[PDB]
Amino acid sequence: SIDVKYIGVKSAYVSYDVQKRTIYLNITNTLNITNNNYYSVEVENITAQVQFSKTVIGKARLNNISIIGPLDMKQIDYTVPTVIAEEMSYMYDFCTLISIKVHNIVLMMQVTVTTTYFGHSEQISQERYQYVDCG
Amino acid sequence: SIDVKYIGVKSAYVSYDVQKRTIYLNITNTLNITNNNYYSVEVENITAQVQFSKTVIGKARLNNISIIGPLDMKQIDYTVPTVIAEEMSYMYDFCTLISIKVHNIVLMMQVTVTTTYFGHSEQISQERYQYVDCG
Amino acid sequence: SIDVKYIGVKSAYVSYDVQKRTIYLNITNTLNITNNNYYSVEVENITAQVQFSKTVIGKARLNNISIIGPLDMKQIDYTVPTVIAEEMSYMYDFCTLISIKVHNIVLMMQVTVTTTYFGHSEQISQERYQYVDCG
Repeated sequence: SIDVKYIGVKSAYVSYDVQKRTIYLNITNTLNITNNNYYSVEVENITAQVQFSKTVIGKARLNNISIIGPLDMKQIDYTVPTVIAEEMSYMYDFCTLISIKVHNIVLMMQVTVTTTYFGHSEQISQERYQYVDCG
Repeated sequence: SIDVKYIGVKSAYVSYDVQKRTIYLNITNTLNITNNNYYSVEVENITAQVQFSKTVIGKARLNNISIIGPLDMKQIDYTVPTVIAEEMSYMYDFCTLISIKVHNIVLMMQVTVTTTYFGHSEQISQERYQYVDCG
Repeated sequence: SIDVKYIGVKSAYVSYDVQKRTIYLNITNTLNITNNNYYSVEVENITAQVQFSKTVIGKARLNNISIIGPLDMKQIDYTVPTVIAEEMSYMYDFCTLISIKVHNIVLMMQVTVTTTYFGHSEQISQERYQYVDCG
């Protein structure tokens, strides 16, 4: 990939920015830019390409065959009991969180039992992330 | 891919931004841009391509075959009981969350038992994320 | 892909923005742009392409064959009982949330048992996300 950028606040090619309570006077700004970009990217020039798959079963005997793909989840248990018991008392809860299997971004590509692949595959993530903020 | 950007506030090619309580006076700004972009991208030039799949079964005997694709989820349990008991008492709850299997983004591509693929595949996420804010 | 941007507040090619309580006086701004973009993108030049799939079954004997595609979910259980008991007491709940299996964006593409694919596939997500905000 090319030119993948995370900029936290400000982006410019050229900047003349003036901020706070400043005096900016008699300034002469002159700019002459030549900025040309040429991209020949992810380009393919092929005579022949073959993705051949063949399965042959002769006079064979097959019994109890199990093929299982990735991410198989079996008998998973989450037990998260919350119990509050109070008498003659005071409870103050602020920003209290119980979080079970919380997901932000899930990117899945080519998750398979069998795969034949030719070419390009790409995953990009750019993120500003805050889970909890309080005061 | 090309030119994939996260910018937190401000984006320019040229910027002259004048912000707060400033004096900006007698300024001469002159600008002369040539900025040309040329893209030959994700381009393909091919004489032949073949995606061939063949299954032959002859005088075979087949019993108890299971083929199971990815992300099989079986007999999963979430148990999250919440109990409050009070007498002569005070509860103050502010911003209290119970969160089970919460998703933001799920992107799934070519999730299969079998795949034959030629060419380009792409996933992009760009994000400002905040789960909790309180005050 | 090309030029995929997330900008938090403002985007411009050339910007002369003046913000707050500022004096901007006698300013001379001159601009001369040439900015041409040329795109040859996802272009294909092919003489022959073949997607062949063949299944041949002769005098075979087949019994108990199961093919199961991805994301199979079986006997999943969610138990989230909430119980509040109060006498001579006070409950103040503000911004209290119980969230089970909540989804924002779910994108699924080419999710199948078997697939033969030629070309381009793409998923893009751009987002400002707040789950909870309160005060």
